[PDB]
Amino acid sequence: MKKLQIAVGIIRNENNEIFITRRAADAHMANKLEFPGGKIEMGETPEQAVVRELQEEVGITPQHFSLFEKLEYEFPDRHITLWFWLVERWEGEPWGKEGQPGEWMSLVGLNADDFPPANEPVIAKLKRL
Ligand SMILES: Nc1nc2c([nH]c(=O)n2[C@H]2C[C@H](O)[C@@H](COP(=O)(O)OP(=O)(O)OP(=O)(O)O)O2)c(=O)[nH]1
Ligand SMILES: OC[C@H]1O[C@@](CO)(O[C@H]2O[C@H](CO)[C@@H](O)[C@H](O)[C@H]2O)[C@@H](O)[C@@H]1O
Ligand SMILES: [Mn+2]
Ligand SMILES: [Mn+2]
Ligand SMILES: [Mn+2]
Repeated sequence: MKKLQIAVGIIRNENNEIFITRRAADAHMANKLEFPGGKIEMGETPEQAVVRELQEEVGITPQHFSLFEKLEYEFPDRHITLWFWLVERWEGEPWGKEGQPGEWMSLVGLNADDFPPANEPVIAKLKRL
């Protein structure tokens, strides 16, 4: 099956809220809440991918970020490796730059059922910060 490397950014403000977008109805993991991110392209690193993806999707440049979690998940029709970067400093103000819904969500109120199942251990670990 398809095998993908995905870089996503956990965008956390000083009020313990995370900037979360909602995936399109015709996408893989349609209508799910998500950390902004996307496919790591040939010739770019995981760190470069999370910067580019957040610039494209929500209009911020992450800086001084860290790898929060790396995990693999087997979906029904594809295998993905997810790189979860914790982003606590950035240039810009995140918004729905690609026309997608985005909003700040309290960390304590996140419901892992709203996200792709691959995010389950990450959402749990975030709540223990
Ligand atoms: N962006 C994102 N994707 C996730 C998360 N959890 C998770 O399992 N995924 C999966 C869903 C997709 O199968 C894949 C993400 O790919 P994507 O749809 O963001 O790819 P992309 O932005 O590069 O796509 P495109 O705009 O180039 O069309 O990883 C998450 O928190 N954020
Ligand atoms: O890989 C993340 C990890 O590396 C450190 C340095 O030890 O940060 C470096 O890499 C980050 C991601 O590219 C950069 O944002 C950062 O500026 C750079 O120092 C750690 O801070 C981080 O845990
Ligand atoms: Mn994208
Ligand atoms: Mn992409
Ligand atoms: Mn994406």
